[PDB]
Amino acid sequence: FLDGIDKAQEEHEKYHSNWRAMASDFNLPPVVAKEIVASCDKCQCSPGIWQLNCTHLEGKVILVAVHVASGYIEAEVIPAETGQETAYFLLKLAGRWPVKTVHTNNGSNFTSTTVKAACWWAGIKQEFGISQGVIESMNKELKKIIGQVRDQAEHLKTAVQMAVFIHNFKRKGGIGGYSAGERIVDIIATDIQTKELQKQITKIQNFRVYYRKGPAKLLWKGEGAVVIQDNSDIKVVPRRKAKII
Amino acid sequence: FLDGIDKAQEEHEKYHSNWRAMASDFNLPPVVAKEIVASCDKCQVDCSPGIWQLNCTHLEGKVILVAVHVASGYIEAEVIPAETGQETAYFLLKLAGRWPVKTVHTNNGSNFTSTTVKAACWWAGIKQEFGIPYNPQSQGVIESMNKELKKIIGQVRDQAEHLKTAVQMAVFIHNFKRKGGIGGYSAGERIVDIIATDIQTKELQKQITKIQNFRVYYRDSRDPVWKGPAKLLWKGEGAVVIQDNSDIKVVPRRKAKIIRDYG
Amino acid sequence: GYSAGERIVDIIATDIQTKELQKQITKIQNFRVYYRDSRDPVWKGPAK
Amino acid sequence: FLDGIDKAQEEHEKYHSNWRAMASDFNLPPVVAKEIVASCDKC
Ligand SMILES: [Zn+2]
Ligand SMILES: [Zn+2]
Ligand SMILES: [Zn+2]
Repeated sequence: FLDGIDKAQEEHEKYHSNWRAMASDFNLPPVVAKEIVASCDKCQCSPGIWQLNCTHLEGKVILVAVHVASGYIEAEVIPAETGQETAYFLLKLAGRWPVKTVHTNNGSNFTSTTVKAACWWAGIKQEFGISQGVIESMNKELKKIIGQVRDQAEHLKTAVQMAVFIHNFKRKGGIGGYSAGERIVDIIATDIQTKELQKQITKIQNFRVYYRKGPAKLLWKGEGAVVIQDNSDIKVVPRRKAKII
Repeated sequence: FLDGIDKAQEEHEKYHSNWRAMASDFNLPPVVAKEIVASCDKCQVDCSPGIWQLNCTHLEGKVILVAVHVASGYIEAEVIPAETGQETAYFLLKLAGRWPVKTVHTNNGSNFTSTTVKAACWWAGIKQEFGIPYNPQSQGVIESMNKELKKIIGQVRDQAEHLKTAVQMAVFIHNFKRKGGIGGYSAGERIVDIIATDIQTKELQKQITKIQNFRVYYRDSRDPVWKGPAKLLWKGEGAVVIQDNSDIKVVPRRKAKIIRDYG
Repeated sequence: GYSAGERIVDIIATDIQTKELQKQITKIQNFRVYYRDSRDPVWKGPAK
Repeated sequence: FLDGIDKAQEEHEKYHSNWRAMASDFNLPPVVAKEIVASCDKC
């Protein structure tokens, strides 16, 4: 609130962020943020799962990719529709982010020789046929922000880049008021720490538990419950009828 | 046998190691190791790893401070020029910096009860136990290590030009190449294995608390909406075991999101 | 080592079992199914 | 046995003696004689 109204206005005239965005960033009550938004005449699964699609806008083809788990967005306008640039974009996004599976349709560009070669070289699994509602909602939201910033757009590429920047950073999302970048950072960090701790155990803790059958390995004992894994199957049993050795 | 005899006799005239070490390291028959040992004219308790014993001896007119690990027999000896509590505190802080010791056994010597020793043990949080040790086994190990170090120092004094160098060579040969009478392994290997296998409960408890601190959002097979912040128990390749209001649930990895809500 | 009666009764029992198996077959009529080969991303069909 | 392995090797490279002979004439244990015989590409 310490001179925060002026900077909130100067950033709303810059990016036109959502009310919650400048409410949380500059520490202002939601009422004044909503008033600032209204005063503007232009305003009123798994980490490796990524979805790529093609869209058409004013005689321009745009390849747009989106992380399903965190909602992060990337886009690039391809001048001449060919599979080689699709493969280039795929390898660039692989070099910028770890992707293990891509969901696309049976399009020629998505199944092109260059794209298939690049995805097989990078070891990325392919799945054809597609969730879609979230992709469409993100697409129309990015169209809305593109229309918002088109007044200052000298060229299409700069406008698309600025729209991506304001979507990923200059707008807070849903649960917890976290943007797409914050969500993807959180999920990646949690996955890394959980896998590290999982690799820490089974090097120290190794116990054999008999229930009712076989020499199952102990997984979690407590709260009057024993969860174990055996033959690639996880079973949960009460504390009774279970001996830990 | 692939020219191992020459390198073995070189490292035996330089080290005078045990024949088991020669057999294991250089892949030679035990007869060769035994004859190499014979050719040299100079040669013929499971507890908490926080227990160490410190002692002082007068050898060749000089004062030697030796610290020994009870659980493995690892030794560390230094030559102190002038007997003062400051140097004893120096050795204590050195061994505290290099090892996570928690209990020291010493006698009632003047330098053992120095103010510097008390300050160091209070600052490092190391328990102090003066008087006669309660375990005769530790005293026997002390005597065996003392006689062995005296023998090896007498053997190696000709090579070195100073007493400190001879002591360091003796501790080096004892710790790394010498094999103990139980298991036939080096003292350094034993102590490092004990240290590695000792730090398990603290890491287990901290990992359990951390994994319980996580938050999980999951959906059922036929439920399109996400559930609340279920506590996390265990993560797998394709299944995750979680708690949700004293209920244990196994969820496929496809329908599970793992997050740490910082806010 | 069994006479004509055993042969004919076994044949009729086998015929009854095959009739039951064919009834199990007729439990499935159209049941269109799609399949994939060697974990390929492409879905193949139609199949009967 | 004192450096007799080299003498056994340099005699076996020329005559290719049996393990018993090379053990007897140079005071070698039977295991060393057997491994020397085995190491020869002709025997
Ligand atoms: Zn606005
Ligand atoms: Zn020796
Ligand atoms: Zn030969």
